[PDB]
Amino acid sequence: MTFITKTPPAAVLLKKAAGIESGSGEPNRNKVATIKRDKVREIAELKMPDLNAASIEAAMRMIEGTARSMGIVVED
Repeated sequence: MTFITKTPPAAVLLKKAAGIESGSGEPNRNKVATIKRDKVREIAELKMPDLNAASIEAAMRMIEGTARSMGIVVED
């Protein structure tokens, strides 16, 4: 289906928003990669038709469980 269909994982694109692309190793203190909700969901919208979800409730869902099991949070 064109040059796509193999969309990436929401753990590599979501963390992108916040800015945790493996900087190098600076776990000083605090800083838990916070991803606003108006942004995390936005990404789920771009892959909405690539995740096979019927609506955001189905997409943003994988973005909350996928953007949390890694350590990132979400500000509703």
